[PDB]
Amino acid sequence: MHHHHHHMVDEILKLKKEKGYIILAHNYQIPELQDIADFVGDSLQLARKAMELSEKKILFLGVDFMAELVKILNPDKKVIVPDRSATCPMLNRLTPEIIREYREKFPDAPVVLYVNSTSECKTLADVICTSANAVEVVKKLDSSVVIFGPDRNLGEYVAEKTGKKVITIPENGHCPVHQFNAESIDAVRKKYPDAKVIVHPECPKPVRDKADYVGSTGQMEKIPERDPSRIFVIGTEIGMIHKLKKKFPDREFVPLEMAVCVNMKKNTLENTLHALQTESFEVILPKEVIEKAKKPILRMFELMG
Ligand code: SF4
Ligand SMILES: [Cl-]
Ligand SMILES: [Cl-]
Ligand SMILES: [Cl-]
Ligand SMILES: [Mg+2]
Repeated sequence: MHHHHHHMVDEILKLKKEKGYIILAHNYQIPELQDIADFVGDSLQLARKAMELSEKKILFLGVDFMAELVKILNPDKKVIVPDRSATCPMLNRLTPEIIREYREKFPDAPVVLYVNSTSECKTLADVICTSANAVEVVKKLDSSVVIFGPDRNLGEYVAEKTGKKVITIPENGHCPVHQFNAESIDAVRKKYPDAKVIVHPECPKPVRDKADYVGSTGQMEKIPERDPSRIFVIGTEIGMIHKLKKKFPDREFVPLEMAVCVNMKKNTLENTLHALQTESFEVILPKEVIEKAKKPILRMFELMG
């Protein structure tokens, strides 16, 4: 790090301790922010941590739907984010109106919503899932047909793994960050014939099918615990490469392609420091949304164990 960044890092750590904040970050945050965070993980790990933490003030570094999930789980704690416009482009593509439309079209099918969804959409869900637990959650539902959204690729992954009929909504909700080309895997196979290829379930099927492993970022981080490969090629957002290299410094981690989530990068050292200085921006939800959205979130944990 450089002298000017060094100064903000020290101030952030001092303010965090002084004001009683715990700092939660997602795996795609920039390295300088992961390094000042108290806990870094994927959505399921952040959710589980949000139910276990004891601090009264939380600074969340990620995108809005995650921050609001943490707030829904802690309605009486203060949650702040540095930039409220950090979001996911899939959120705008699924709406309460579309969910009601498809409930009417397919009555007697549960609505399973990926965590990358608005909090208002969550109030209409039967259950929430992340990419790590989507297969298990859907498997434990009684119905052989489910409505799933917004991510079509994750829904199709779930249908392959469960054999259930997964009606995805909207027509083509997808993560642009994970739209790798399958040819990139062909190329690394020739360049690194002994490497293992790990990709995200948000990837298109041709990419998933040519990979050695498919999983959430939390699952990716545990693969080198059981796979001795010297080299791993990583098909997810670039911020996870830094996470992996820090945790397993004696392996090599090659990005499948350079892929950057511009929304995840909206959080900087500068606006994270200002957030602690001003205790803003607070994450505020209508009380009815918290009331109704907590039920499908709690159900997600109930269907895991
Ligand atoms: S990486 Fe993709 S799915 Fe994740 S927040 Fe960014 S755009 Fe959304
Ligand atoms: Cl059920
Ligand atoms: Cl669409
Ligand atoms: Cl290592
Ligand atoms: Mg303020």
